[PDB]
Amino acid sequence: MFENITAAPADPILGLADLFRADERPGKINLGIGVYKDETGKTPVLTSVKKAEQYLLENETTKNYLGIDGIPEFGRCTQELLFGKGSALINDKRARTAQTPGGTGALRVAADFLAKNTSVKRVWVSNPSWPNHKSVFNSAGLEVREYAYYDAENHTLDFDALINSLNEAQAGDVVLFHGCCHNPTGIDPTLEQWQTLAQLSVEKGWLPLFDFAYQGFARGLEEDAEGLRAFAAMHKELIVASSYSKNFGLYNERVGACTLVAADSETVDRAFSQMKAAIRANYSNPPAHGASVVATILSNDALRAIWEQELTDMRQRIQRMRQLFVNTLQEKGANRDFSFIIKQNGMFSFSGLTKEQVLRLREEFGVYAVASGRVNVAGMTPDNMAPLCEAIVAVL
Amino acid sequence: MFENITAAPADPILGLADLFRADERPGKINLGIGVYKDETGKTPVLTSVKKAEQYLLENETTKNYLGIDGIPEFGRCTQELLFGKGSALINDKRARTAQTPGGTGALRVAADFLAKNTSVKRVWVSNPSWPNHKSVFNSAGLEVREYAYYDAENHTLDFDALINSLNEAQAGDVVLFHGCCHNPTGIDPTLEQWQTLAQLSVEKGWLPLFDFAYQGFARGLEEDAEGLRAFAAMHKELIVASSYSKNFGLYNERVGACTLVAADSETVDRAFSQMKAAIRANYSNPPAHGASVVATILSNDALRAIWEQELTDMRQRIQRMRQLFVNTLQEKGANRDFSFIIKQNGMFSFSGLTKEQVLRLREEFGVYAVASGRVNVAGMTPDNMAPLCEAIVAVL
Ligand SMILES: Cc1ncc(COP(=O)(O)O)c(CN[C@H](CCC(=O)O)C(=O)O)c1O
Ligand SMILES: Cc1ncc(COP(=O)(O)O)c(CN[C@H](CCC(=O)O)C(=O)O)c1O
Repeated sequence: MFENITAAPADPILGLADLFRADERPGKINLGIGVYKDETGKTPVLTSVKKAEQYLLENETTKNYLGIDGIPEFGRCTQELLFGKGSALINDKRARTAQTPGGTGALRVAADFLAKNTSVKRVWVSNPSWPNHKSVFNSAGLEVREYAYYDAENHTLDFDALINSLNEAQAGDVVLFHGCCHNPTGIDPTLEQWQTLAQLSVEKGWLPLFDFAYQGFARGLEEDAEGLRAFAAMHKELIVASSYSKNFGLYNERVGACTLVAADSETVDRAFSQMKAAIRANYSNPPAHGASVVATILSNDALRAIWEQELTDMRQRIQRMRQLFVNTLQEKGANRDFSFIIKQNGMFSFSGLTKEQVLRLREEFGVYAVASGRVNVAGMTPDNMAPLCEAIVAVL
Repeated sequence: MFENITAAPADPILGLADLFRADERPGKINLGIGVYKDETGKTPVLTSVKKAEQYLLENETTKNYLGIDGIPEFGRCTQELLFGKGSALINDKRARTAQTPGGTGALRVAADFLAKNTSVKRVWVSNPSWPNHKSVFNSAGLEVREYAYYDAENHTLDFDALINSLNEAQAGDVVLFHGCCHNPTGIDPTLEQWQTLAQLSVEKGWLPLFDFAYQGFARGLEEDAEGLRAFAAMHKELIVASSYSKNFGLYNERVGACTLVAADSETVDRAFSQMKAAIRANYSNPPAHGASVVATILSNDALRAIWEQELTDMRQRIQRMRQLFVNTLQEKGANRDFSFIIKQNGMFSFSGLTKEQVLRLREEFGVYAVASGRVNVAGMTPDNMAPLCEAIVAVL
């Protein structure tokens, strides 16, 4: 039976880590997967996290199953982070949050939930976008359409093309938005643009689905949440899939949340029971460790102050690297203007390189980037910056 | 869009956990969820586990993404436990193992893998079986069919009704088998019977899918895999979904594995690539903590030895309770013979109690059991034995 199975190609992002760990030429540089690295080129576990893990080691007395929707405090803390402490959505209890296995896990339960319990037939995702978005929704039988987003000429948001592109998005259709730090462009809407979209969304009757994987990597925790909060203030229903993989450096512990919002408590509770059913038929209940760490940190003011500082330091080093990247490109002889990089938010930067050039950097200079030209700025250091820029320049 | 979603019914097993936690009675007894309890009625963290966690805390340097199929050593360690160190399967590199979030997650990926890449349309599950089996398969789009298995009149396995039932299973169909400690009956086939079903399996042309969540709870690690091993020696292809929730007391860390077996190394690798695709579109990659604990214990002879001792102690305590349960029932004046209970394997026991009786135990006596009459013997202790048996006799 397994003979008739056709091999699947490598993941355009995770496949990368395999090739990288394979070639043996010295000096190779990895700018693929979206993981943070400090100035030494390592992805350390945060201090606040190590602290929380010791607390857990000392006070944990059982690994007994969590409820299908996870740790109660985890759910509460994520809603405050998303909508704000005094938020009306919370006070009126219009939101229920399920702890999931990473941001990916949250998108999948949201997809299963929609496919099996609603009349949703189509999901609109930005072009370009995180590659796995289409795979997740397709796995639930949902048709995925794309809408315009990036102005490849001006290196800005093509807002007119975006609006025009979504003209055919029907009422009942789901529209996917990146909370902040758009992957892979690094270009997010302004608050005014978010407000325009929120209004457009209600009038057309779209079901907004927010992918929030980098809260705090643009400007700050609250600031990065402005777009989402502009929608939540005007929408009856909406879904937000968030991830703690990045802002807590907990990649492999798989910590995420799928937050469901309905018109009133009675409706959200009813629909949430169906979401739990979807979870039960998938992985049953969520892994405790990562989520426990997070709930511990967000609940203790001492740890919370620590973590916030560590997050601030990560954001800052990334921005510092962005300026260093542009300066060194010039220094090494690039005639093309890369100033636009300084305007992009988050870990990534859409370089502009072509699939041909990205392939040259890899096989010829041992520099790894994703085939779409996306390069991970969080992976650049004062030590590989020069070799890196010299490679890019040689391929331009 | 969420206005007309009908509420879902509570899970027949996880739902009870909520009712129990809420129950105000101070004398309430929990025999519902399949969770182990020690002599004091607690679900402790194994000492082997606690030590492994201590190591991880002081030696883990990064939380970097853990590869789609998880920790390599983990995969290798689960293959030896399932097939034996010097297995031809392992030597001929015919097996590929993916670390998954629990046994349930392993079952879901297998289902997604089959529905998306093969011609498989129906899965055969024993009647009775774990209630969530049907839910996992229906969710992936597969239809679920039941085969006879239990002789309620003799509290024994109906080998003739079983084989007479699977006659309707066409070629290309999947048949679900419980490695050992069948849930909820506790009655497993003898090696002889395993030999038969195996040969019958290859002949009728079925794809065997084993659910292995209790390895070590029937007789021992090696002994409980006999049935599986008999199948592996004859089949070209097979799927095994295992769990470490129970034998490592790591329920909430979600530690399981999905193992694919094919005719040769070329075929399995090609097939495994699609399984990784199914995983990538579900939760992307597995949670490291739980899996890391198992890997470090199974890899360290000293820890390994401690763990096996603890597992032996859990198994024997359950057997002791099994015997005590039957002796106490008579002592309390049971109007029947529960001698068959001594012949059951694992954590459970199919009491024979009716749904009405089970409801009565909960409401009037605060004793919680599954509505199917399944009782968790591992949840019984020298302290709650008397109150418990008095409750059952009162409903008899
Ligand atoms: C927009 C976006 N959504 C969801 C996720 C999923 O997060 P989690 O790992 O919690 O499930 C990522 C991770 N960004 C990827 C990391 C590697 C990958 O999974 O491809 C990246 O853009 O490199 C992401 O950028
Ligand atoms: C046959 C069987 N398969 C799969 C599982 C899944 O285990 P994991 O938690 O690794 O995904 C269990 C757990 N036995 C259940 C535990 C509670 C539940 O999930 O219903 C039980 O029968 O009580 C099981 O008995």
